[PDB]
Amino acid sequence: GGTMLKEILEAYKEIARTGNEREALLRAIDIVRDKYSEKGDEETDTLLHRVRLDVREGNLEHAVEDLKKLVEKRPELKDVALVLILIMAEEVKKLGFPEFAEKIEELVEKFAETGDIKYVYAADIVYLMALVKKLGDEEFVKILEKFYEKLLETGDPVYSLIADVILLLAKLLKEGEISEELAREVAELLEKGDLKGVVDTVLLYYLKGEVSKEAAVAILEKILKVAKALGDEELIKHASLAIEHVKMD
Ligand SMILES: [Zn+2]
Ligand SMILES: [Zn+2]
Repeated sequence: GGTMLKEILEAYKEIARTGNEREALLRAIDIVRDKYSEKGDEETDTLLHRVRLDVREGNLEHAVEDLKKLVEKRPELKDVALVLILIMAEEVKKLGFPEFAEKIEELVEKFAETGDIKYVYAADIVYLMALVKKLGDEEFVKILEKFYEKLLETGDPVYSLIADVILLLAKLLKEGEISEELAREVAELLEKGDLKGVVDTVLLYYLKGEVSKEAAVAILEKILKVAKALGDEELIKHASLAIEHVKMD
């Protein structure tokens, strides 16, 4: 929390002064992995092995994915989160977006001289913007920006989950799954305040015969994940009933 985290960023900056932009990441991953190999944690050392291999090969997206999983299961880890944000910032610059890279860099700077996890989550949303900005959508970036602004003034770890749902909608809107109208309706429902009208809209579109049994369950499980970290038991039951109806019946 402000210590043992600023040294990692300082070393990253020294090894990035050259301009390699890839050996600094590997050195930071090494620094993190040494602190967790000296312990008796064999679940994190192997994960950092895989992450370093992915970064060295060039497949940083898999690294950000599995580091995201790690930081979600265990948010106590703060150097792992710092290296995750560094890899996110490095990957964003490869996608072709220089202003999102600047936003993530300032997020790293504010995370180093603090220790609050509320910035890490914010970085995720910025990262997601890049992804959403690459799939083609432009009207989905604004909702993500609104969530990003609302995270930096509330610090709720439940606003990145809605961004994950929006990313899922953007992904399905491209491949050939659920069409534009449902995407816009669900985005509008997730935007304002509704996580219960989303369930009803998905069910209504499923019964009317406009959504497959796989995309509907994907959206419903994402909504259940959002509703399991909000302290709601009148929406966990609703999501469970909807998943039961769509899945089997
Ligand atoms: Zn993996
Ligand atoms: Zn039925």
